[PDB]
Amino acid sequence: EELTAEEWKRRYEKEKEKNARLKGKVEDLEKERDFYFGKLRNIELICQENEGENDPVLQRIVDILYATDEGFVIPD
Amino acid sequence: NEELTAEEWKRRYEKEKEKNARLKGKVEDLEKERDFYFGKLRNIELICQENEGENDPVLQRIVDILYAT
Repeated sequence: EELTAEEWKRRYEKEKEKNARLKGKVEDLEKERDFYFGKLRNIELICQENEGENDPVLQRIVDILYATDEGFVIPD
Repeated sequence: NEELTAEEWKRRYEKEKEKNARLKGKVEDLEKERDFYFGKLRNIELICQENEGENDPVLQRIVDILYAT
């Protein structure tokens, strides 16, 4: 059956509310993502600062830092 | 005049639906990135904990990073 103006309006409004919620969620996740990335960069800096120490535990941390999303350690 | 027609509301609905499909893609991408970085930090925290019986100051700075708000 063919929808009325009111029925399309209700669908539009439902989507608009959804849109506001998604914007809030994407902005929250963006913030948390950058937060964690900043931590990781700071830890990378601490490691580099202490690289003249050839510490194996620091090397384990570096390997965690450089693991790809496929699970392989590739520096940079 | 002032009231929108069925076709005009339909158009707005379709445009908003398309926007929401895009935002859902972005949410899921960001969720994956977030989990990726969070998992690295949890791994690093573990390495620091395994090694706390060293009183290494540098590990303490890393832990300070980990717990900063």
